[PDB]
Amino acid sequence: KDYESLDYDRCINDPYLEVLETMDNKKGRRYEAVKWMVVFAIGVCTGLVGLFVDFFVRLFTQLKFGVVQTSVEECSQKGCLALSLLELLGFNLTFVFLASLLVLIEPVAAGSGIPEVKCYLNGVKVPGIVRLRTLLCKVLGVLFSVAGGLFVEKEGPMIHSGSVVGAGLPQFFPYFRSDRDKRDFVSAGAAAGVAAAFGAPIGGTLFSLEEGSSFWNQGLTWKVLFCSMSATFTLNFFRSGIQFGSWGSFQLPGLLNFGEFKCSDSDKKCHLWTAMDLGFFVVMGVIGGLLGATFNCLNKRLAKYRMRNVHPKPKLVRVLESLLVSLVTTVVVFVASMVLGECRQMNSSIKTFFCPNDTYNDMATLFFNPQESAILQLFHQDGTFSPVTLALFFVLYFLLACWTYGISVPSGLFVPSLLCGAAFGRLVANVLKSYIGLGHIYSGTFALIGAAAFLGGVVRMTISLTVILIESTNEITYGLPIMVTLMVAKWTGDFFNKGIYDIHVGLRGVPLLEWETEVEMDKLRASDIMEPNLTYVYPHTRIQSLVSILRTTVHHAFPVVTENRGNQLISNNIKFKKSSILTRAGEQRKRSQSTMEERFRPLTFHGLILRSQLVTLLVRGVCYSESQSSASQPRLSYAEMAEDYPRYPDIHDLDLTLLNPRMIVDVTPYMNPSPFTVSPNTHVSQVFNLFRTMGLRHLPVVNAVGEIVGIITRHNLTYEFLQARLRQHYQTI
Amino acid sequence: KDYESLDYDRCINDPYLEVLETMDNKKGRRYEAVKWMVVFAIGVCTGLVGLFVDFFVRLFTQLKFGVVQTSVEECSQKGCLALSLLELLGFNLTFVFLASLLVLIEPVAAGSGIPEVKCYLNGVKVPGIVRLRTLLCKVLGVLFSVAGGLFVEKEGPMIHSGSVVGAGLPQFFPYFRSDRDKRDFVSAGAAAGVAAAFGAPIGGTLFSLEEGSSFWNQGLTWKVLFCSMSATFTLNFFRSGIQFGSWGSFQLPGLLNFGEFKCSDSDKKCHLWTAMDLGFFVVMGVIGGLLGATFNCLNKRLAKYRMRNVHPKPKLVRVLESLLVSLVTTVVVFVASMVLGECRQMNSSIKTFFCPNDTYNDMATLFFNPQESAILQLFHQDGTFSPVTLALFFVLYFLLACWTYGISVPSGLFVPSLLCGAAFGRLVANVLKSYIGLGHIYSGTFALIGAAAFLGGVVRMTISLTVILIESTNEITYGLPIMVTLMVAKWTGDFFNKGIYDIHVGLRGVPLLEWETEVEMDKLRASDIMEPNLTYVYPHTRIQSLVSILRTTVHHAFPVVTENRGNQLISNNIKFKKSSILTRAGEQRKRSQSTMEERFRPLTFHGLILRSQLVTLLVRGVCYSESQSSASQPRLSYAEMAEDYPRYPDIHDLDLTLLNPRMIVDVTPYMNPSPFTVSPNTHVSQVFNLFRTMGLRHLPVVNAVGEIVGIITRHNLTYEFLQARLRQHYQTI
Ligand SMILES: Nc1ncnc2c1ncn2[C@@H]1O[C@H](COP(=O)(O)OP(=O)(O)OP(=O)(O)O)[C@@H](O)[C@H]1O
Ligand SMILES: Nc1ncnc2c1ncn2[C@@H]1O[C@H](COP(=O)(O)OP(=O)(O)OP(=O)(O)O)[C@@H](O)[C@H]1O
Ligand SMILES: [Cl-]
Ligand SMILES: [Cl-]
Ligand SMILES: [Cl-]
Ligand SMILES: [Cl-]
Ligand SMILES: [Mg+2]
Ligand SMILES: [Mg+2]
Repeated sequence: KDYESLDYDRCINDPYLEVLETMDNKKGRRYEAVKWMVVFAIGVCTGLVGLFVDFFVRLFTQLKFGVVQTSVEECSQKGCLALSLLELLGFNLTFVFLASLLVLIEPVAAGSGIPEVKCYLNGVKVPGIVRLRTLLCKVLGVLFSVAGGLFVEKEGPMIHSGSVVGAGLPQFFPYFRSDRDKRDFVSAGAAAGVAAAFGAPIGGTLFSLEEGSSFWNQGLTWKVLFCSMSATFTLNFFRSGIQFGSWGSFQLPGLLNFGEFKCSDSDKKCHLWTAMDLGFFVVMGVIGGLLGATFNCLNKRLAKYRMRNVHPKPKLVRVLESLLVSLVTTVVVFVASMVLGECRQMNSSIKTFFCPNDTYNDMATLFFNPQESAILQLFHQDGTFSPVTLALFFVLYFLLACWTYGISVPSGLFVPSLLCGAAFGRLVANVLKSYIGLGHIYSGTFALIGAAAFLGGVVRMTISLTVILIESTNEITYGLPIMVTLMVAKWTGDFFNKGIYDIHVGLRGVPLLEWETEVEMDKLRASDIMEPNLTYVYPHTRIQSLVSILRTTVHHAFPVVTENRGNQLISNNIKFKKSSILTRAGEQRKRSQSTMEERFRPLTFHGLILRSQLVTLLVRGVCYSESQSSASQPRLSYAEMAEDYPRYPDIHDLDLTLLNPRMIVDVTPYMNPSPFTVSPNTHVSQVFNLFRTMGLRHLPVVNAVGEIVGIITRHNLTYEFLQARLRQHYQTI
Repeated sequence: KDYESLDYDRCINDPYLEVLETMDNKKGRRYEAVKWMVVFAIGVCTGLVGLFVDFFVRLFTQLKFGVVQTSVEECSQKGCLALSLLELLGFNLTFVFLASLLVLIEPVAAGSGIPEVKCYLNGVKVPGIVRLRTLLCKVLGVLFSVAGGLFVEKEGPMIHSGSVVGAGLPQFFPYFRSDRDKRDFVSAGAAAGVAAAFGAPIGGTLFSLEEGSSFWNQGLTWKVLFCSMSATFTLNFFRSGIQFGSWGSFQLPGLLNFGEFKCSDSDKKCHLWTAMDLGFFVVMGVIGGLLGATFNCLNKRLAKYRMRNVHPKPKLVRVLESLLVSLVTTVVVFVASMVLGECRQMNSSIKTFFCPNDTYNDMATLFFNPQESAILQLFHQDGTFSPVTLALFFVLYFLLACWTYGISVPSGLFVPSLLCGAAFGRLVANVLKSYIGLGHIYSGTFALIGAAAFLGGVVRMTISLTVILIESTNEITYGLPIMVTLMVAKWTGDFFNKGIYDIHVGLRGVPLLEWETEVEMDKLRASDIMEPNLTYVYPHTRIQSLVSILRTTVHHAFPVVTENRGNQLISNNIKFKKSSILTRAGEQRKRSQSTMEERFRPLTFHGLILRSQLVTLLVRGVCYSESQSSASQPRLSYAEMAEDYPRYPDIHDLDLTLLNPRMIVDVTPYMNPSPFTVSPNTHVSQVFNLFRTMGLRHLPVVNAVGEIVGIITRHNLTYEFLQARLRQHYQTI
């Protein structure tokens, strides 16, 4: 596949300089105030999207579980026990069918949105991730998927749903059109989505700080923190005013909350955790890492099977697959609820199914409750679940969650991984207490650590995940046990495979820049990875050359260079080359006054010109005849160049009949005169640091005599390319 | 004053390349494991330093208040009430005298350490901030200053005390000698100090992320977070095992904890805060900003008075000043305790002085308790303090804290600013309740917001302060009220002046690089700020030229250049210039094979050589005679060059008699061949961004023909220089 990076790096040219001269400090303050308003609006809209999802998910789940429960009672008294299953199947197969049609409409909405937000914040531009139809096909697709009982989550796709809003809202005010601002706003939207999904605004801010790992922008972080705070306190304001009666109160954080981690007042010896518990937490982490590695291995194999045996099929398939998994999931839940469910002697939350009077089914209250409610029941209830029920539930949920992720419907992954771990932690707590007396500590701490050591095993996130979990638990004393079970569960799994998001990004072939380069690649140099063969643009070039290079080549940036070694064209190029060069003595006096040889030729580097800018110049009548001076020019302003920003014209789309060939066009005023440059002797570590942190695109390599010697893009710094070049370097020596 | 920046930027030269070739992946993993161990040790040692301070501060305070309290009782029954004052004066004047002698020993330990940590993390190297004697003169100076009742704090100097440990411990293992690692370790130590002082490891991590605003280091942040977690959970483990009996439990976080913010179970209408409270919080923020601005104005005037009327005096003064302020702040406390104190009918915390039976003195229990205890009493305890007592206490504490900061003793500023705000918040809560009924909300929320809106007024920190306060309160629902009163209390104060740390850094004249440049300076270019006159080093230069440039000039880096336009020296320079250049066709074929004018001259840029490297080469016999080939050379290895890292020899210290002049020395193998470079057309925004984030030093400016036209350092990007050059630019046009 072919992917195109973002134009994050600022291009300062003559129209931008005119706008700069016009602007003053008061206009800057007004623009910054408008930016604050837009950030607040993005946060509020993400909170509202989360509210819309949450309200209707439960409005449908309650209806579906209130139509079957009476059917369960009557068909159980009659002994038929078949009408309820049929009604549940009808509900699930209708909801999943509606959720899969909405993904046939927009295929990018499939799965968790996080793999497509790790890429946009990296600057890769997955072709359809920030348009409104994707938001409609994901928000409406989730509430028909999780309401159909597919063992999926809602807080996963919330990051993508917030990212879409952050991309859309700032665009209406031409000052917000550039990608330099769009990437900042999508980072703010992702932070807001994380905050609204987990109730951890600091966690969302740190999630946005990496995955977009650029220079520390103090002021952008202070805005993406306010966006997350506004997102998590707008969802809270409405969700604590609809469920309860009090409106002004803020009684419950975002969609996934853990609860209150306090021990009973009766036991003074009881503590949340003690120094002895840390040894148990280290083993829980290394077991969770192995379980997450098994999960990732199985899901990677399943995805490899699907990408070759299901995707290359008519659109009728990828709907039958989702219906099949929904039918299997419903039948397994219902059968494991009537049978293998332990009726225990005894609330609105608790569910009584297939059990006698004054008795409840632990498996039924596990499965028929919403996943967020089941997490609370596994955190803060003791003695409700027997160890056999917990083991069977863990096995079934683990297998079905592994088999479900990858199908067309907009699935999530945080909750189904945060809920198997809760079962594992509760099970190990139950077996520990019976085996040897450990009643001096809270029992829900083991469930929390089991959930954390499974998230760390599956998604393998750090910093962001640690802060998200700590802020979700609302207990700072869990700072150390969580972190030391997130850095072990990762270190255990890294031996086997990468995180699931990395797995599902690598299957598509998306070119990503890793967190940092290795030392062996630091042994490599910039000359080895660069591209010597160049497609260049002369200043004062002709229209024929421009259309030829635009049609022939797919590159999006061309260096503007002059030969180091038509008559009007040559004269203008020589004049520009002479005028541009600024000698040291000239600067001091200004201050005081106050074949293959032909193909590869010495070319003095002058700037970079984008394909978009060249096409914009071609569409307009920006050209001067050789007879007249180069001073004559339509001289497009900055607004005129930015009018057509979101979608630029394709060169094949232009008629090209009106354009007179052999007419000179001046690209000097519109090029980027001084982009970042690296010497051929710079090592790959410095090049990678510049490319990643500056967010730049098309880094040129220029030698010590000012001659451009190569070009470098994202495809040159990708991991497999560096591995191949390092292997070739070892082979040469 | 003259300050020298850090050598943060990596220098990759031939000895480094040899070490790189020797090293493999297993050695890299072992080195990373050792780095993890060193980070853990830094965290543990910072926690132990905090424990040492905390234990002895209370051990001295309890003795000092147990010697007077009895004496107060008997001298009050007799009516003398004079012996207790003499005992208190003796204790205070002895402790302050001992605290001021330890600062006469090490003058840098004076005041809060934060202004000296904002500079080192900026890369300015205040001359004595990371040596062991400073740690001894600050840790031991604090426990004799706060124990003497000077209205100072302990949590301020803890950041500097952790920074010193982080600077000292990694140096014993030559791999940790470079400043590239020292700055990382001092950032980790500062994060650990913040965590141990406030119990907010995430707050310390974010405090270290800025003030060192560089490229996003994923892996370094994950280490400075673990360092802070280890620091705050080692202090906790000992402080909850010494005060209590249980050792394994973690019952109390670092030195300054707020408590538990829960409302009484009796009132259901009661909440921590509600939506209508936000209007009151906004006004509390704008009042706290004005109070902080008044504090800053008064303290700046006092400091400007002291720096010209007290500092240029014999060392006998600056001790009499501290004794005078201690004598005043003892008499004021004692008099405001017997008089102006309301004896109210009624615990170990509560303090009774100058009151009849079954009564307590509210002012006396405010003053005679430790500041951390007074904060708790002002937060979670209602009805104890009358509004008159609170107003008088706020006025007295505000004035004496403003007058105390700046004297020689190691004062702090967080607690004395976090404690006036608590009094203001409690006062406004008491006034509001009597004025109109607002019993539907918690009363300690107003105290918390008043403290936050005074910290925001005084120190004017963001992001870091917000997270520190949120994690200290142990309540995530306080995220929004706190943030919206830190962004207002700052926005109100910015109209008047800057924070205490900015003021007290600017008074010394330390060159700092701001968070970002303004748009008006973005109008400016790199040619305007650069330095055209250059002191350069030829490759294969003679000893005489090197000693001349080293003695004549104070610059610490010299460009290695060759003239663009002895016979052996000229021949070697020409050969090097010819061999170094790599043309584009050469790269392709290698892949396929597999007066004023004399002073300012065209010079092709080849690299940068540090003064330290030149002095190291001069000290050894690194030189070859013109008769013999340049290939002959002692060829110092990496370890030999790094043997003398912390303190480099001064050129005047060398005898220079042994060194034979007119012997050629080749500096090519040891220079930095490919540093970061900027074109003269680059604007000041990009130049500042590169300089600040890459942490680099001596950025060279090279034109389009490879000729170096200028040099840029920290002094060129400082705010005053940019303002002057922008004013000149406006004058020219
Ligand atoms: N103007 C250019 N002239 C020659 N080679 C180029 C040019 N631009 C990029 N390359 C090289 O071509 C290869 C990939 O080119 P590609 O068509 O993917 O670039 P692009 O579409 O402009 O970039 P991106 O995918 O990052 O948006 C890389 O090796 C890159 O260094
Ligand atoms: N090698 C050099 N040749 C000429 N000018 C220089 C050189 N190095 C620095 N300068 C300029 O001299 C001025 C200040 O020089 P200074 O003596 O403070 O530098 P330094 O001590 O090497 O740097 P630093 O203070 O950042 O450690 C600045 O304008 C800077 O651009
Ligand atoms: Cl989720
Ligand atoms: Cl997910
Ligand atoms: Cl402090
Ligand atoms: Cl301080
Ligand atoms: Mg492309
Ligand atoms: Mg200097």
